Amino acid sequence: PKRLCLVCGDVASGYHYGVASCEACKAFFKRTIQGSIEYSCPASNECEITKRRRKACQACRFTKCLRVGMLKEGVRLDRVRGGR
Amino acid sequence: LPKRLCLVCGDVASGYHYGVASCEACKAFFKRTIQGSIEYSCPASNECEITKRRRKACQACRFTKCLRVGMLKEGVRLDRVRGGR
Amino acid sequence: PKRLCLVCGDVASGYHYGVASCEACKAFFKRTIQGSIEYSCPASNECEITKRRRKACQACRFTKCLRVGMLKEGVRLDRVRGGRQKYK
DNA sequence: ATGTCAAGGTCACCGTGACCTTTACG
DNA sequence: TCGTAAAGGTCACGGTGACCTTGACA
Ligand SMILES: [Zn+2]
Ligand SMILES: [Zn+2]
Ligand SMILES: [Zn+2]
Ligand SMILES: [Zn+2]
Ligand SMILES: [Zn+2]
Ligand SMILES: [Zn+2]
Repeated sequence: PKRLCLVCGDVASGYHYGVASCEACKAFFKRTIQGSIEYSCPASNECEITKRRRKACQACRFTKCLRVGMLKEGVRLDRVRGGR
Repeated sequence: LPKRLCLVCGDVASGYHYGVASCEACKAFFKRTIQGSIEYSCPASNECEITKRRRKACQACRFTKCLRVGMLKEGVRLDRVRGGR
Repeated sequence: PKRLCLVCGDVASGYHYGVASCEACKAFFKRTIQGSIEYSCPASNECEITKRRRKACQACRFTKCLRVGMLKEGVRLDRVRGGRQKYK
């Protein structure tokens, strides 16, 4: 039974920032935390976040990232790659 | 004294594009959509706020608001001819 | 010596659709393939395509795109965003 | 000539996401 | 040493919107 991304249901590439995540959501989470980006939902904060959509609601995708367990502490301030 | 506003997002309208008081941003979005027969889907309940800030957020609701407000798909030329009118 | 666009000679922004291309030619190629746009040359199919004249002849600019090596397979029909595309 | 208007085209800029690079660790 | 997981980085795709070109008309 293969591991799926807890954020968009796409095939997870590993355990990024604490959760079973895919490359797309991993990069989205990294970009948001790195740039302290703030998003706003145009609807009622419950948009469907799935890989079937070419584009997702950024606000709901980032909120789903936190809801599913992605830790902002996993995104490095010192921009260093590799290591645990 | 106030400027005419875009019926789709409330940005300052640049003229009457495809039948309605529209801005350059919505005019191009409508043109691109019709020209490319682009199909969008709403992640929420088809009632996203389409403002100058939020217009990029939901393409499906923005295109539906275009049609709701009166933009005519017949205004997007199939022969792609500039000028005239 | 920054890389030049093989289509108009403007400063290339990267490798768009296989060739060292600028943003202007990348968008022109994308628009054309996406819409299956067919152009006609008003002069004699040999207009000079440069940074200052690229907008003059669409027919010659598109033909130069193909001549220099731009791949129509690089333009996504499904309009999927980002990532890396496959070629053959 | 020049101004208006509204059509299509152009292109600088930016987010994205597959894949690439770099690690520490077992 | 070596395979592997997981951090950040790369960069070429697509979408957007300000502004440009055009052509009828006054
Ligand atoms: Zn995902
Ligand atoms: Zn949302
Ligand atoms: Zn608008
Ligand atoms: Zn919507
Ligand atoms: Zn060019
Ligand atoms: Zn020509």
